[PDB]
Amino acid sequence: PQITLWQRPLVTIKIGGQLKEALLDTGADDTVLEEMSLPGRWKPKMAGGIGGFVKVRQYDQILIEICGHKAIGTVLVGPTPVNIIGRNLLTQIGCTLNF
Amino acid sequence: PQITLWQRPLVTIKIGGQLKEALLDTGADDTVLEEMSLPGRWKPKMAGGIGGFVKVRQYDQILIEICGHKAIGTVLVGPTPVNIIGRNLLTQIGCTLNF
Ligand SMILES: Cc1cccc(C)c1OCC(=O)N[C@@H](Cc1ccccc1)[C@@H](O)C[C@H](Cc1ccccc1)NC(=O)[C@H](C(C)C)N1CCCNC1=O
Repeated sequence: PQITLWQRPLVTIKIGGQLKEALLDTGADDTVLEEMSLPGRWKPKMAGGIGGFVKVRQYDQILIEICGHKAIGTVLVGPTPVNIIGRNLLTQIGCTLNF
Repeated sequence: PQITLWQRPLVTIKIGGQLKEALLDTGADDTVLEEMSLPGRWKPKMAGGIGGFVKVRQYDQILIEICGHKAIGTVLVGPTPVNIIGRNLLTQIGCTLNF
């Protein structure tokens, strides 16, 4: 789909059996999700945004379906105000910017 | 241009007679620039990211040229680690996401 930017580019994802809304985010290197129930092992990590740092859990090779396109990769889980799909996954669904 | 997302989507901007590099950022409502010399009047404001909140200065109707496309709008100025072009300007240069 082509997505214009008059509203937040929010898409429906399926991750770990659950349905969520997430922001397609070209200004995010990584993918950050709200506190959620994920299976597997992790490594403590800190994500750094505007205004400072959040402690996150890092899960590798997690399956996600973003607007019906499958991607496998790293997902961060922690106290983000909004679910963020970052460029690590955007590249996998063939996502481009166009102007 | 079409921009893939294997690297940060950094473009050259001209703002207030100066040249800078900024991130085309679909996950940003607003445009935030590092501390810089801007002319005019302002209003104190707080921008809120992943780590909490930064105090910024809000300037209205500021001309920016982003990859050679002029846009006029609100620019926020403050202690961001990266220059961010938000959807408020991205819509003016006809920027879309495509997958
Ligand atoms: C950079 C990065 C590296 C690794 C992993 C991750 C998730 C990374 O990205 C984290 C990040 O905050 N990226 C920002 C841009 C970024 C990259 C590098 C350094 C600093 C920032 C931006 O794209 C997303 C983030 C989302 C958000 C946060 C809080 C509330 C609402 C939305 N959006 C915002 O902060 C914007 C700002 C820029 C005007 N924002 C805040 C006011 C409300 N609305 C809004 O749109």
